[PDB]
Amino acid sequence: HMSIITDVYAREVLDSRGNPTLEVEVYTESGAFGRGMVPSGASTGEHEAVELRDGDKSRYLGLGTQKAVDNVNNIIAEAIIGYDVRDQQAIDRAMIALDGTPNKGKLGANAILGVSIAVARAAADYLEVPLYTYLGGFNTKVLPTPMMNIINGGSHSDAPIAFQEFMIMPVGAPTFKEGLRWGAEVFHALKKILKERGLVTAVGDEGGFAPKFEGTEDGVETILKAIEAAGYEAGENGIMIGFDCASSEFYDKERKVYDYTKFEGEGAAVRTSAEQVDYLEELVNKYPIITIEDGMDENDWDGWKVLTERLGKRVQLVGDDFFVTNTEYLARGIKENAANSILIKVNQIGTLTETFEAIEMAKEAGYTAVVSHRSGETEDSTIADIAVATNAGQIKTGSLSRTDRIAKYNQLLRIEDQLGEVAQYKGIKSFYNLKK
Amino acid sequence: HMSIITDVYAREVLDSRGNPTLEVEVYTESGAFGRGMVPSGASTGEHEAVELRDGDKSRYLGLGTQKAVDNVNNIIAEAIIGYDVRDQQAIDRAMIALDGTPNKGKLGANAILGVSIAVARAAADYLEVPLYTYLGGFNTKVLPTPMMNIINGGSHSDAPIAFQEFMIMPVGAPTFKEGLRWGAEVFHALKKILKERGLVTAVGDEGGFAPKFEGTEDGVETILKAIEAAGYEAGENGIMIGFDCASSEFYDKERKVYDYTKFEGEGAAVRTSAEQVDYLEELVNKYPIITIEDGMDENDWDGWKVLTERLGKRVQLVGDDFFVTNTEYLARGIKENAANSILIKVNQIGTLTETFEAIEMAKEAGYTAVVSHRSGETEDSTIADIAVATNAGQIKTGSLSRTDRIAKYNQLLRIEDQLGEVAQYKGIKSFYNLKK
Repeated sequence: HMSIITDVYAREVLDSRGNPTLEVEVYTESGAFGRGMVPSGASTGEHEAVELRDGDKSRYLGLGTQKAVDNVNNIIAEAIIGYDVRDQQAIDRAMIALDGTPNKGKLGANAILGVSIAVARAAADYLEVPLYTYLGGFNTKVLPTPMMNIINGGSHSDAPIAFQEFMIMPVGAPTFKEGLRWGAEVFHALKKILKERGLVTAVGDEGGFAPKFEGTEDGVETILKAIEAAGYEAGENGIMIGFDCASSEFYDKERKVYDYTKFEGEGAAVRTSAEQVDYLEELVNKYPIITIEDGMDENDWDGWKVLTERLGKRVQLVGDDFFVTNTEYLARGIKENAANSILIKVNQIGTLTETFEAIEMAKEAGYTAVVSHRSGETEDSTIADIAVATNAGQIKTGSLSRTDRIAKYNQLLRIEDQLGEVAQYKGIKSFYNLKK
Repeated sequence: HMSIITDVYAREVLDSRGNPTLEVEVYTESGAFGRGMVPSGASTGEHEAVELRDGDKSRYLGLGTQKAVDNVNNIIAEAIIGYDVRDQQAIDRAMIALDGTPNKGKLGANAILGVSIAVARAAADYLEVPLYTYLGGFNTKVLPTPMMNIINGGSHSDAPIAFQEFMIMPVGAPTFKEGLRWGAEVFHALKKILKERGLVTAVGDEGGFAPKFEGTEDGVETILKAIEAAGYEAGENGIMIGFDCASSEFYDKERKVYDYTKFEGEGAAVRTSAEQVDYLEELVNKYPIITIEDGMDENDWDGWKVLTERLGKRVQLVGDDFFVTNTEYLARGIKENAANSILIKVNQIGTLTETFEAIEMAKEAGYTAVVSHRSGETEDSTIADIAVATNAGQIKTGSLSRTDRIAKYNQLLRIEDQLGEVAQYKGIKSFYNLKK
């Protein structure tokens, strides 16, 4: 019978921005095909995947991938035989299982995830259901409600922007083609203002700017005066704002304190979780905002034991690296009731089956799981299309400018080129943690 | 190359108390063998991984488990297809990373432990050696001492005993072939005095009697006075004393109060993070308490920064359902240093591979790791193979008067009779929390 996956392998090249990669392929006895791959990068001492490089200095600083690929290669294949192409979930599990290290450090979760996404495109020329519809069944009409960081700060930056990011959620628009219009183009009106101001207009690595203001409090006036000048009102009338007032980045572990001299000048504020809270609550009165991301720190679980009676029913607090996507920190998170939202990043979990599992376990409880990026994207769509796999809520898939981001945002309306009138989504009324 | 797990088969079963649980058989090309069945019973509020229950009336009550093996049958086996039977690292991590859910609810923590036990026997049904001597290497030779459920309290009786059990070690016996009996000749001397006083001699689910002792006096004190009358001497030259506490159940969550009235009657008291050890400090000087167990609540963190510094240099603080075995809670209790032994419960940690990793990591943190009972247990010897495998100095093996406890020694003494000479011995010098 022609349904079998017969042979599996991976190859040796560079990712976008040009650092080495670990890249994976799927084929069938029927002749149907798919490549599958990953975002690039991780930390240490925290529950993510493991990044593995044979340190031989002759090429690209010694950051070559060959340790993994010449381990991985014929080690994946000897597990994966006697299966269909629709045997996705058995395949996904079987390669984490084959790695058999608790930290996913023999194959790397980034090789396992490679075959996972590769099988999730390979029945399409055989069943005639794509990707998300293949995974989830017939429900999957729904383009997600989106968000982006066009205004960077934090760990990645030359800017004063001590928030790790200034963000928008273009929620207040009844069709995805009306979130992707009312203020993403307005980044070029910002470019005209930056040129008039005499500032630089080089892009940040998400596709946005790290704009060189005299301080981060001018970007606070910029967006809600730009939308006022666009002829529309800073409420449900178009768009709502997010921040990443980056708790884990301004937190000092030794002093137990959020101190902004991490990013800012000689006079910058020193705040424990209690000064940080007795500051932060006001942002729903001030000039309105709907969201913050990494609202309290990865170590500052006590800061999350502050935040519920204080901000909890006023703002969406996205636990981003506060959870590092992970189902273990999330499963602690909901029992301790730490945050009210989570960011979900595919190599911080390690298979399609684990990514949809985290999103569904969050959806049956009510935690707003935003399926999402890392700064390193690849020549793939699939990190975005997991947002269609259940209709859940919301997505964070990078800035509207980069080719490796357009490889998702093109898909997020090329689906609508086939679906047309069949597409629908939830609006501002998508924050299934808020307005109850 | 007759080396392979060709097929493995979960099978439906009853358990003790007269309900159901899960069992497994590994078959092979060689006709070689590996059954696995599990210890039964679990706890709540603090994490334990899933046991599965159903709406069925046909295979017992609705606590019934035909269910798990009404559907799990075709799942677990294929993740291990074409594998060598040995590699329990790459094979339990494979069945763990076949469930993948954070609470292990797809397969169930009874299922992954069942196939883990099956694969363990099957791995020496290849390696030919006496399997416990695989689990620890050949050097399964540094002999542990018992501690046990000598006097009743908690769930099992009318009796006013808020202590989860009182405890001792036999300490004066120069070799374990006496040292087991020199903790057990005690028990028949006690039982004769129970008949004479008119106390009951029927046994509970925990294999001790259901007596009616009054708090800390005559029930334990008959096992003071015996180690004088029996010709043994008043301490280490003899038997030495200890307590265990139902702390996280008698710790009232509204009053922040230890209140004994759940398990005691009208003689009960009222205490906090403080006054619990303003009481217990006066006691270890008075009864020779070489051990206290589970003394303080899960969330009473100062309760452990009290008991582990207000007394714990004179006492082994065994954490138990403070820890619930879980490696995450154990890592917090290591980092904050909240106990100086851990009671380990096999089904609180989901597989023999994760039981072995938990026990190894526990001695690397310097804790006496103490493997221990649940409430109903099935006649597979493999959790007794964990005794000879571990080479430490202590086990909470259980009272020598019920069939689930007796069944360990049909393995340990028949292993011992194969070797004779191999032992290095402890008795009292049995801790890594004393004589520093």
